[PDB]
Amino acid sequence: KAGPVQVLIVKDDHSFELDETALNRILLSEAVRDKEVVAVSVAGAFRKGKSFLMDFMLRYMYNQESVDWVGDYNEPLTGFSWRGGSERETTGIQIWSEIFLINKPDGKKVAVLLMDTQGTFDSQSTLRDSATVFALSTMISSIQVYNLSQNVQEDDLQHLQLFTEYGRLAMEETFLKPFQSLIFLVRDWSFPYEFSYGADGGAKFLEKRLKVSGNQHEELQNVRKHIHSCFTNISCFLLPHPGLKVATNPNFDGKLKEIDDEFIKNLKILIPWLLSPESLDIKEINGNKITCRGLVEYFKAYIKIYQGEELPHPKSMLQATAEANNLAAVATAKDTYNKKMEEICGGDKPFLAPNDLQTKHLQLKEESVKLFRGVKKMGGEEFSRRYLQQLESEIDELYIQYIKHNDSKTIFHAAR
Amino acid sequence: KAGPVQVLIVKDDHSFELDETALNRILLSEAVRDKEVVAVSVAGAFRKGKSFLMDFMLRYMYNQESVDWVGDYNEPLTGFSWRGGSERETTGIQIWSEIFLINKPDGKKVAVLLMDTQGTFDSQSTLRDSATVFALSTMISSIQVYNLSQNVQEDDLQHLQLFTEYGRLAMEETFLKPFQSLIFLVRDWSFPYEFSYGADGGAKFLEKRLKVSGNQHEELQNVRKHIHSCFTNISCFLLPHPGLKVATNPNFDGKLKEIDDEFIKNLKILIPWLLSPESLDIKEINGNKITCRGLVEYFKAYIKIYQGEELPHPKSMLQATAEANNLAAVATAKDTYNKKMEEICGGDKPFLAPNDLQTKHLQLKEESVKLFRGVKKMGGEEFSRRYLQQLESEIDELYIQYIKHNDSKTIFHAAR
Ligand SMILES: Nc1nc2c(ncn2[C@@H]2O[C@H](COP(=O)(O)OP(=O)(O)NP(=O)(O)O)[C@@H](O)[C@H]2O)c(=O)[nH]1
Ligand SMILES: Nc1nc2c(ncn2[C@@H]2O[C@H](COP(=O)(O)OP(=O)(O)NP(=O)(O)O)[C@@H](O)[C@H]2O)c(=O)[nH]1
Ligand SMILES: [Mg+2]
Ligand SMILES: [Mg+2]
Repeated sequence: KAGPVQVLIVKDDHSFELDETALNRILLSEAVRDKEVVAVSVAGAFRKGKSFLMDFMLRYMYNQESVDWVGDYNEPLTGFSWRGGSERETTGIQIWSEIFLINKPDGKKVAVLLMDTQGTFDSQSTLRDSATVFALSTMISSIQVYNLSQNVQEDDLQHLQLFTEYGRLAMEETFLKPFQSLIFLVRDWSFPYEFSYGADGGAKFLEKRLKVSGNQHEELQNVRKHIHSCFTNISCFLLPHPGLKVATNPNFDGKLKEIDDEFIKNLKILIPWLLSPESLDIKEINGNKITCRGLVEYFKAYIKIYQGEELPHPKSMLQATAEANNLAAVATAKDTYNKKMEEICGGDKPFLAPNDLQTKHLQLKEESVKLFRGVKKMGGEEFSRRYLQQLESEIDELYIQYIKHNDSKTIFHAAR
Repeated sequence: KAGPVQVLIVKDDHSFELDETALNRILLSEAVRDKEVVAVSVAGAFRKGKSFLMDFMLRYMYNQESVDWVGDYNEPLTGFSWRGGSERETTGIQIWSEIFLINKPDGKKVAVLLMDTQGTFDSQSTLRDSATVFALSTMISSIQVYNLSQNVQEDDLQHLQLFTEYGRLAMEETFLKPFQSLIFLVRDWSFPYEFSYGADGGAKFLEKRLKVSGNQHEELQNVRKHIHSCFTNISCFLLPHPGLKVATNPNFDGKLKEIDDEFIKNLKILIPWLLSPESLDIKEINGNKITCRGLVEYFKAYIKIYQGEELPHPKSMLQATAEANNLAAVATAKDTYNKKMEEICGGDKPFLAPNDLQTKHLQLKEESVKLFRGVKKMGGEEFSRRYLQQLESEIDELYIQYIKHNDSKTIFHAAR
């Protein structure tokens, strides 16, 4: 039987494991190992219908030849596990056990892999957990459907920038863009009168939101430039709300009869738009098309980097900004102390009596501390505590180095 | 005639102006100026129905004595300006021109003020813009309604942490908690079968979601502790979806007949739950009750700080993390160079011929530069560049100080 397979597992201690046995069983089988691969992923915030969408992609993948691939209207939606409720469902990364072999309009036979991912910003996950899942799914997929609710907000762009930057760090250097197709899929688009449901309205909507212009503030420009530089092809699809039954009914199990017809109409456009043979983007790494065996080799290698400690840790705004503020303030403070001591006992300055040098040092040290205490920082004195002690500990070291210099110039005259 | 008044203006260059004349005209009037004040605010992501909600608060405020204050089912919703479309409507902060005078059950007559705010994360706003509006509405309000769509995600908690932290920085030091009542208002709650609509289901949902435990990762703990430490009273209300007409219909103008009965039923509970006489939290700053007169003074004082450059700038995850990584790497790299030069030309060391010292310095500088280059940082080499040049420029300054120490020990012997 075909089924979902857990491939990347996120542990309770926030570490990550790759099930290589399971991965090899699927992608290294003789029928597919040497086929060029198309990898489709859906990712984004938790509880927003990723698995559900992905299960409709499955119906299409199996029954694409039929005009009614969308399914019997009384049949439940199965595959990757999905359900209602406010608690996250999908964890780590899972792939469908059956790799699809599809013929492209070029006579080419390709392997199609489907990837479902753990939602970002659930309440048991560190930012590192979420970033790793998102990054890994982006580096591996050739088509990434970035799933969003109702609108494309500035915080959505910021997250994407962060998560994709985390992906870039783990990759070999290239002048080419790191990734290929990105789709901003907007669920519950509420304004068809302004931008139509689907790809055309979506495209117009996205071009307005990702626009970079001369008078746009750099912070706004930069997050946008980052996204443009990452992906070869960027598109947007606006999907209508599927109706409150889909949203609210604890008994709903996916029967098309319970889904609003305008949603079904746009869904039938969306899936082939993603996944028809003419649309299947072959995975390229470093500008080279990759086979299923090669994809397994990049997957192992990338995971290894995220399991290690070479990468910087992803951090929240408060945490990262607090660190930045403190580090910068320690540097100014120390550097102020250091310039001033140079005027007292630099190499071109005379011997100073050690009692007087200690008095000037205490003066100068204190000025640097008061200087540091006085700079406002995220998040206040509490967070600063360990940095202030570092500042003092580091100034004392400089002072010790100055003492040695001063002592090498010592003058003593015997006198009654 | 009562109406909305623009009180805080955000300019196109991202600066802030207070309309004091307008503020004084409203809050310094002889009837209200000396009355203890209750300030109600709504804040959160743009396009989520903040103003719409507030206009229902206005209906309750005018008609609280009637059981049917919610209105005639054909009456359009007016007051603060609201509409559909994906582009933000409300900018800055506006207050209702009419201050409501209400008698509390203890016989006190208090003044009630309403605040509508510019939504966060729109595509024309810097993070500082958003942070400033949210912070200011929180510092001024005694009741802050934190408006969320569908769920409370880890990113929502993070935004709230940052924004409230930005507010604390502008405030006087105190052992008391900086703020009073916070309401997590969840719009379009989809799981009444799990947690009931309203305050009781919200309270249970929020206690699960804001819970701090021993085995929870510090990052999850810290965002929670911060929120507990900021607010005196924290509550949650789960609100049903108002129906797709309200969400989707460009002609909808607020008539209750077009709004789902379950939403209306719950709306009728929510507003008095927020704003009934027994519920009206009198504004306290530093543990002291504030009059309308006093509030205007704090509003002016806080604004000055946000107009200045005393505060740290709010930054995105990538911007702050990139800076932290770079600052930290420059300090290690410089510190490595510095220790090594100490073994060569500290005060306890012999004279070294300047040609040889230069050779040692170049060796050492290069080692520190590689050390810096080898550390992976967000986001890569481009961003690291201004820092690397600073690193080289700062090492050269150190070298210049060492040259002087060394020259002070010079040995020259004349010999044929
Ligand atoms: N409002 C809305 N709800 C949807 C939509 N599609 C699916 N849902 C509902 O979303 C709920 C969760 O779906 P699911 O696919 O499990 O979401 P997920 O993104 O995979 N969740 P997780 O990140 O926890 O795996 C279900 O009750 C489903 O009916 C949509 O377009 N809009
Ligand atoms: N889904 C949903 N839509 C709602 C709800 N309440 C109001 N709306 C719709 O949301 C839209 C925006 O309402 P509005 O009050 O202007 O929102 P806002 O949060 O003040 N927006 P802004 O930040 O741009 O000023 C309107 O079309 C309104 O009908 C709700 O609970 N759920
Ligand atoms: Mg899922
Ligand atoms: Mg508004």
